[PDB]
Amino acid sequence: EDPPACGSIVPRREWRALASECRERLTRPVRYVVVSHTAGSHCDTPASCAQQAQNVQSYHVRNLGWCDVGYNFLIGEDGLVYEGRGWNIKGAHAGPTWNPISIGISFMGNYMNRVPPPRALRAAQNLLACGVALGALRSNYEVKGHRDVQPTLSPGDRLYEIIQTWSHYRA
Amino acid sequence: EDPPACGSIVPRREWRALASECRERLTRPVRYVVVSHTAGSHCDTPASCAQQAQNVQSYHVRNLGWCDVGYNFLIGEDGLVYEGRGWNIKGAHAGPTWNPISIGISFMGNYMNRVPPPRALRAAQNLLACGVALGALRSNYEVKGHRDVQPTLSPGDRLYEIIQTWSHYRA
Amino acid sequence: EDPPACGSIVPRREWRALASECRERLTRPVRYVVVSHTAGSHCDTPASCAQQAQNVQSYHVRNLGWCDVGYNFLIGEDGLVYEGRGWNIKGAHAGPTWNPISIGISFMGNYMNRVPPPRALRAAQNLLACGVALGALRSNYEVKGHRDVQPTLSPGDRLYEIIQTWSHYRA
Amino acid sequence: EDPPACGSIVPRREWRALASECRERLTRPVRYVVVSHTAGSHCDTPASCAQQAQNVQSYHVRNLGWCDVGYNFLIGEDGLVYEGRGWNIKGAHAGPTWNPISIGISFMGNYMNRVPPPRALRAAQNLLACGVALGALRSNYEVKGHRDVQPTLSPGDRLYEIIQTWSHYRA
Ligand SMILES: CCCCCCCCCCC[C@@H](O)CC(=O)N[C@H]1[C@@H](OP(=O)(O)O)O[C@H](CO)[C@@H](O)[C@@H]1OC(=O)C[C@H](O)CCCCCCCCCCC
Ligand SMILES: CCCCCCCCCCCCCCCCCC(=O)O
Repeated sequence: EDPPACGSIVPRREWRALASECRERLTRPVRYVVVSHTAGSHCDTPASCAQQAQNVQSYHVRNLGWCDVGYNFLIGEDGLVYEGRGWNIKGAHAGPTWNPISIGISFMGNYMNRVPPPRALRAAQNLLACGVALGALRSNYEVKGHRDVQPTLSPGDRLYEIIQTWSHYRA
Repeated sequence: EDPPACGSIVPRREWRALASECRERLTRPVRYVVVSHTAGSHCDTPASCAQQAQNVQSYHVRNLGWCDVGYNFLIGEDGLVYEGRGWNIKGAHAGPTWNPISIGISFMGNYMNRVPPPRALRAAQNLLACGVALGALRSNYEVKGHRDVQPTLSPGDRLYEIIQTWSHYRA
Repeated sequence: EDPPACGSIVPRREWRALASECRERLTRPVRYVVVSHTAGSHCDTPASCAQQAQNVQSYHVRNLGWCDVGYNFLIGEDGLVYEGRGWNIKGAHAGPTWNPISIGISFMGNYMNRVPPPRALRAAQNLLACGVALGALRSNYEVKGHRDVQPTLSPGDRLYEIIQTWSHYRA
Repeated sequence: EDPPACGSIVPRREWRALASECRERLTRPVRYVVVSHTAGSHCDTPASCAQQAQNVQSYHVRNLGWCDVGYNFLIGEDGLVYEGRGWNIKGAHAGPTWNPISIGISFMGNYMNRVPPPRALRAAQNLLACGVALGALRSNYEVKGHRDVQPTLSPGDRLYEIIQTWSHYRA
């Protein structure tokens, strides 16, 4: 017994998460969400999306020396939310101006020339309220595309377009 | 001016469903939630879970003459909640004493010999979070096993064995 | 058992109860009878007692969100009995240990410093005979005060006192 | 280690409690607190209140076969808090729906006509604050009175009135 919710977020264990070593808390109620893409391989079943999830925490951790997988949360084309660092700690996903005062969610794959399936987007907007319900995120929050806060092609052109049409999106 | 949610549900159009013809509604808010299985094939891709969702609906409609898939909400082994008749329409899931006063949710496949995947209980349990949040269910909704209200083994031995734990189970 | 029997209860429809939404059944014959009080106002007329019956249900179903008023029967001081959940359905009046195995009759008044009138008693003793006559209660049924199975002053010092003299009373 | 944090509760041994036999746990952090009153005599000295604590346990354990005194904590009008089942152990003060998910504090007395003193009221707040600094209560915990969740006059008009003015109060 540790989680009885929330937007049916996969807890660290089901995807084989090596224990975070991160120790900088984020300051709930955060004001920003940054959307990004892993520019990684994509996955469409919960068995490709767990393996691919534990693939990026390991690059971040085996190779980059990081305390934990960079993104606050992760999202696959299979269509569920993967717990990363969470609401509480600070992520490493948008450089030093934003990392502290935002939450980062990353879609799992490259989105320059493909978009993700609706469930993927549905899984995200959900984490959204179930995270405002928690008070991690302000009622009135601003959403930003990775490339809006850092010079990168993240989250891909096709995934970018979509998030521009989100009500909480704000350049 | 207070509620804003709730859930990640594969909508009818998304599983390529046939249109309902059903017109009887339930008085909101519903107090019971009866659980069940399909005793059909199971699926672990979203892809073949939109298929099973469909076959289940097909049987129910084309063979039993029904006005829809009989269940308010279904569940796939891809760890997703599949919409059927939804929160407002009456189901054909548990006979004429219980159908009019409850919401019936049914897992897909046959569950005498497989306890179902863990995400699923999260997905389903989270779906009940919605009903409440929407005022589809009573905050104090009561969860019944199918076997509790019909003379049945269903939702499957393994699985039943599970639901007895929930925080809202009276029998 | 061919020609019976009893009948002194005022039916729901007659005191204009709201629809009971309960579905949990007692196994009959029922061994134990639990005597409680409403801890509110007494009534002395069918009219008053029809309302008083009304309020209690309102408190149980309106406020507390229940399926029906708790008791199986309520005794008014106007000398008549009020069909609560009756003989075949689980009361909610003495906790999960006793509700499956008892009917709960509860006097509608406050009996800490008042004796309920002889008619109310007559009514109550008379109601039990009825239950026996029907196989609703075991012929050797055990009566118990509310305070005896639960922490409360129900059914009152002056009343508790009386039912401790009842032929069917048990420590 | 070394931060604070909480106490000023009279422990079990001190008020000479019978050794508890209760197995069943609670899951922290608990969200709900239900305010009850013992509906008995009040005590205003460490001497008598320790007396009370025991009478009440006796009632529940020697007279009802309960594994432990029903409450998690009691408050005396001596201004002290009496350790009951505590933060970690499911108590028996409000039915099988509130018991597993809440914390039942009982004021030792009867506040239908009487009001509690300042130091009783302060002890209780302090005790909830305590619960929070320890992660036994949820920082945004809800307080409910005993007549909000079960049919009863507990915890006394004048005191019900007061707890409704509490910041954590929720009808
Ligand atoms: C450990 C014993 C406590 C001792 C206290 C003494 C006071 C007793 C007064 C009358 C007794 C009555 O409470 C006993 C009872 O029958 N309780 C619950 C239950 O018994 P079952 O035998 O298991 O069917 O049957 C009911 C099911 O029909 C069940 O629900 C009842 O009590 C509950 O705990 C349920 C809650 O009270 C339901 C209301 C809360 C749900 C949310 C709405 C409230 C508003 C708050 C916002 C969320
Ligand atoms: C209101 C019912 C109480 C818990 C049932 C909610 C079902 C799980 C869905 C979670 C979304 C809303 C948050 C619920 C709180 C439980 C989880 C938590 O607080 O960490």
